[PDB]
Amino acid sequence: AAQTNAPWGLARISSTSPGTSTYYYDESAGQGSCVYVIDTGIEASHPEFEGRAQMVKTYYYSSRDGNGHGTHCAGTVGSRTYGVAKKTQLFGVKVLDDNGSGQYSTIIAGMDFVASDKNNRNCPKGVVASLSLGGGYSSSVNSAAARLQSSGVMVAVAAGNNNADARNYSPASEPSVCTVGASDRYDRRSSFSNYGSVLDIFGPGTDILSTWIGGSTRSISGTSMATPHVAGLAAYLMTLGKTTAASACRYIADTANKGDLSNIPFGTVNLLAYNNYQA
Repeated sequence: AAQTNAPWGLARISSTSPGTSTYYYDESAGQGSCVYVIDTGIEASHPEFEGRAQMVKTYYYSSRDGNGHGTHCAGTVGSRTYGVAKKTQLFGVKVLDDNGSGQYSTIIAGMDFVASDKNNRNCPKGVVASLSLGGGYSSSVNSAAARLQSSGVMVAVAAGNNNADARNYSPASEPSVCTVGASDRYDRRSSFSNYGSVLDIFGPGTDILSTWIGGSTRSISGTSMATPHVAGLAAYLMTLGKTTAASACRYIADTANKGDLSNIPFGTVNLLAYNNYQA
């Protein structure tokens, strides 16, 4: 399948070259997979989600996304226009308040929630969790991410936006999950992207158009935007049967575009997520 005039990041993940605008992908489109977006919530009524999104958990007075961040990330995973995996099922877990903040204890609870809650959902092709959040190093936060991954969920986490070594941030620094840095449309490391040996992969993160609250759209930047590209890619590849939750991060690294990014610090992987789709 081909989506013309796609957001640059979708085009990038199906291309061996920057500078194109059509997204190419197998029509299975992540059908039968599920992606949990652990964030500020999801505006599930947005026409872009086509009834495939739902809130399953909140730790606050509402499950609605009063911020937009979680809706934007969910849109990059799986919205019809802005999403990588256009037929996946999206489940929202609101661990961040409407200012985008959350306590680590709440975030940990939300990760353990997903590890159990997947047993209440139908995801025959597999389960992914997208965590566009983080703060300073916490062994307890890393352990929660490691548990979620061990339970059979492909965990993708943002590297962080400090232009610093991600070893000092959590859950970015957890070795067993997939830690995602950000790139721009010219294949440069995004100016804010964290780096370091704990990163596994880069995805598009600068000037990413996606869904927003109020039934709207907007373009924003962050490792928060790169992470759902990788989460959606994992769901798509799991639906194709090419990999599993336990092996998807390694598979994505194996099949990435290699050595094509600029301003990658020595010791950080130079790998850009790629779907390897041949029409």
